Amino acid sequence: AAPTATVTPSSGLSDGTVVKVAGAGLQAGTAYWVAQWARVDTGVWAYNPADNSSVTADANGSASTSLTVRRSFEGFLFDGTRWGTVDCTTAACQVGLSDAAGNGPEGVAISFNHH
Ligand SMILES: C[C@]12CC[C@H]3[C@@H](CCC4=CC(=O)CC[C@@]43C)[C@@H]1CC[C@@H]2OC(=O)CCC(=O)O
Ligand SMILES: C[C@]12CC[C@H]3[C@@H](CCC4=CC(=O)CC[C@@]43C)[C@@H]1CC[C@@H]2OC(=O)CCC(=O)O
Repeated sequence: AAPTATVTPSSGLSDGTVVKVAGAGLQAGTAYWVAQWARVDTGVWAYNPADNSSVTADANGSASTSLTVRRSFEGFLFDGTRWGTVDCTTAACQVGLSDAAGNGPEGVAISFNHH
């Protein structure tokens, strides 16, 4: 089972929508942070610590939890440095699982309601 992550719903989201985040093929017994990310610049991503969460992969490398997404949020860099406001209406945002060393499967892109 290859490392993968699934997020649903992933489209038609609103600020406050709760999504299901699931991971498979992960490190058995490893704790994974669940967070919303955004590419704030080429090769630069910021996340939303204000609504982050954590989940530990089971003996089978599977995990699943919930996450509240935000249309816009105060983004922080990987090292905790404050970046600034991020608007997922335009910015490319995703939800991802990452362990303490920054490893984990590819994040899943998300989009918000346009109405
Ligand atoms: C940034 C990091 C991976 C992403 C982590 C971060 C700790 C805090 C954190 C909380 C979240 O909600 C998402 C993941 C994340 C933002 C980790 C601390 C070290 C780890 O990265 C590395 O081990 C390698 C660092 C590097 O390559 O310089
Ligand atoms: C931010 C990050 C690189 C970009 C990652 C992010 C985890 C979530 C994520 C999922 C993707 O599929 C796209 C990249 C990305 C958004 C990582 C968590 C730690 C890692 O970073 C660093 O270790 C050092 C900074 C860097 O690599 O530029």
